[PDB]
Amino acid sequence: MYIHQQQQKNSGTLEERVRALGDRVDCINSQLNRVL
Amino acid sequence: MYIHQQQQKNSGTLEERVRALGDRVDCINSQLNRVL
Repeated sequence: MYIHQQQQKNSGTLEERVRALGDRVDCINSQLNRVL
Repeated sequence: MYIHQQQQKNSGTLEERVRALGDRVDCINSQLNRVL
């Protein structure tokens, strides 16, 4: 439970949120290239 | 009015803006999967 809470704190940090955000928009760009 | 201003300050924080941003791009990915 402590390891899981630290992982939720690290994934809840702002830099990791922006990095996962960038991964999400890379997935959006990849799927839009698959549509195109 | 003080509760509303504190809610606008919390929603105006940078971490909550990035979290709502990630929710917006999750909605974009969901609607693009609905198009696909």
